[PDB]
Amino acid sequence: VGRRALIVLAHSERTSFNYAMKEAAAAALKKKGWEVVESDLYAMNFNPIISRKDITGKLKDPANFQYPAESVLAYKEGHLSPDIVAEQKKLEAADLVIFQFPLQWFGVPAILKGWFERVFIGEFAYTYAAMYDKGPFRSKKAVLSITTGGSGSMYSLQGIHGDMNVILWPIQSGILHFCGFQVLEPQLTYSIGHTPADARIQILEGWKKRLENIWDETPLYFAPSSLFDLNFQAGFLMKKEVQDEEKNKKFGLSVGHHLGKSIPTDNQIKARK
Amino acid sequence: VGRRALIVLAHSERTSFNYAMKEAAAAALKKKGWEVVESDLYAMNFNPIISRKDITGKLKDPANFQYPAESVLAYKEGHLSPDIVAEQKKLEAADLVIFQFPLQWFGVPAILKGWFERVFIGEFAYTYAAMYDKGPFRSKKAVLSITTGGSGSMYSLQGIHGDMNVILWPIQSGILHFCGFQVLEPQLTYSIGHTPADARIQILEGWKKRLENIWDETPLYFAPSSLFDLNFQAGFLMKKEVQDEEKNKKFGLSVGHHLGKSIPTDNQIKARK
Ligand SMILES: Cc1cc2nc3c(=O)[nH]c(=O)nc-3n(C[C@H](O)[C@H](O)[C@H](O)COP(=O)(O)OP(=O)(O)OC[C@H]3O[C@@H](n4cnc5c(N)ncnc54)[C@H](O)[C@@H]3O)c2cc1C
Ligand SMILES: Cc1cc2nc3c(=O)[nH]c(=O)nc-3n(C[C@H](O)[C@H](O)[C@H](O)COP(=O)(O)OP(=O)(O)OC[C@H]3O[C@@H](n4cnc5c(N)ncnc54)[C@H](O)[C@@H]3O)c2cc1C
Ligand SMILES: CC1=C(C)C(=O)C(C)=C(C)C1=O
Ligand SMILES: CC1=C(C)C(=O)C(C)=C(C)C1=O
Repeated sequence: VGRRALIVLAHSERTSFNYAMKEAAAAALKKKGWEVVESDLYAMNFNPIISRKDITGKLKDPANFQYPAESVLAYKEGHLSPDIVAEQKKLEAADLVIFQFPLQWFGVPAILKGWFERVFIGEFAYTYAAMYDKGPFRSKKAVLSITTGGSGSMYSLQGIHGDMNVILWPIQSGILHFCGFQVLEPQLTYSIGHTPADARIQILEGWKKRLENIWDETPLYFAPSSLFDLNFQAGFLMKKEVQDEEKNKKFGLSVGHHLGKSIPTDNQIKARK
Repeated sequence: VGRRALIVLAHSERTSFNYAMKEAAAAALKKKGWEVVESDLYAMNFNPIISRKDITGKLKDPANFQYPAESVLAYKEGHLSPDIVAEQKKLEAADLVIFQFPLQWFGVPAILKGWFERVFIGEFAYTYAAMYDKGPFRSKKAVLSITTGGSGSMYSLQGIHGDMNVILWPIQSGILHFCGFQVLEPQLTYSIGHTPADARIQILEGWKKRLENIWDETPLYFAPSSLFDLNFQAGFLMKKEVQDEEKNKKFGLSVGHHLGKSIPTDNQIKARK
């Protein structure tokens, strides 16, 4: 099970619904016996820009600086910027990780984007040899709690913005699952700006009720890595056997692995039934 | 046609291939007669975090600060932070805009994400009543020149990362097109770290050759906003006539508007033939 949780909030105002959503989760989770630690990026005045300043010490190749390689070495030798190590320390301790934030330009705030870029250093958060389901955080579970200005109908299949499942994909699969995280259904609260005072209240109430049994929830589906030849030779492509068995299926495996066919309904919003 | 171009670069190293790719474009476009203006976010030491400080003056509602409304007002009244405004002035002048950056966490660098969040202010970049094809930038064209550590096969329909067309969707449709931009085909150069010195030189040459006639290119396909009822009541949903006529189509309209069917091949990578 899980008893330790980290809530990473990306909002500057203490009056926002996002903050309200963060306080409700901490209060709910706490009541159920969890330990709740936070990362109010704004309040921490967190540095979102990856630079050679993230490595406190000597670089292996100062004249030809390559962030990936240097950052991995810095993590390995213990030369990572102190504020980065502090966050990593929180992640290593967390069983459940909540990302509370308002949708901005169809994605996460720049400060949160920068938190991933600086904290999810190779070896620590991922390894080509242990990608996705085999990643470092496979024992962990992440949830995105997002609020939007636009109504849900704008993100439905025929909504002008297009399917939300596509929007969520690059983050839930590309960032979260890539590191091994089991990603639970996203807590989506649309057009929070057009919601009656009384409903907003139930929204907080519903989120708390959900967190009461969040650890026992069924995680979203991602094609298992076993279906792929995880070697550079085969070009990390899906196994021939698997490709053949699938040629007879109506739907694709997921949003990214739609394979040219139909994408399973709410693949990134709802867990299989 | 186009005479002026803006190149937005998001990389810290003057030794990177991105910088090389940025120099290549500047040189090529200049040689064809273009005026080339730059935004080297890192060199400009650009601030990517939206804050109430983006508003130089009084807020309509300091107690309950809401960025969207306050920044739109500040724009209208002329109270946007000078650094933001200077970028907006670069956008209003440019015909072609190139976004040169390395793929980071299946998206754009946080410093660039922050650049969109602070620069793409309501009324300036959007209009709601003038979304997408009817946006403020409809007379301009945007192009993404991306570099990746992962090979192209990792991003193929069978690649372990999944289809690259989904990754580009939230950026090309959600950010650029949403603002009216005509988005040209992305310049995708994969696993640049596993590319021989001789090939790298060709990549640079190929990029320059394309920019010779880039303005004559056929932009990517996005479902026209005419297929939707662009108002609150209707929920910005696709028109019934449109829905029915489409019911008889093998393929969906695009990555976001897949409508539950097959997604047109390379919808976000290749323009219709
Ligand atoms: C740069 C930028 C980009 C954006 N991009 C997009 C996009 O791509 N797509 C999109 O759809 N939207 C977008 N938005 C809009 C954004 O998603 C919404 O403005 C945001 O989610 C609104 O929620 P909030 O919590 O931030 O704050 P608020 O607007 O404050 O709203 C919370 C509401 O709940 C009330 N409230 C606060 N606390 C409580 C409480 N404890 N109990 C009950 N009620 C409470 C408040 O009074 C308020 O009315 C963008 C905004 C910005 C600034
Ligand atoms: C936080 C983070 C997240 C990332 N996330 C992802 C991801 O999601 N997916 C993914 O695939 N990758 C990812 N990457 C990898 C990243 O995309 C690559 O490391 C980057 O694109 C490599 O290109 P570069 O230009 O930055 O720099 P460099 O690695 O320096 O490589 C450029 C190469 O070209 C050479 N070169 C330089 N100038 C010239 C010139 N003028 N002519 C010829 N050769 C030249 C250099 O010597 C070098 O070998 C991530 C990296 C970071 C730091
Ligand atoms: C998100 C959003 C919605 C849904 C609106 O109705 C209006 C008026 C604005 C400005 C806005 O930005
Ligand atoms: C912040 C913001 C901007 C700038 C817009 O252009 C639109 C349409 C929405 C919803 C929004 O919430």
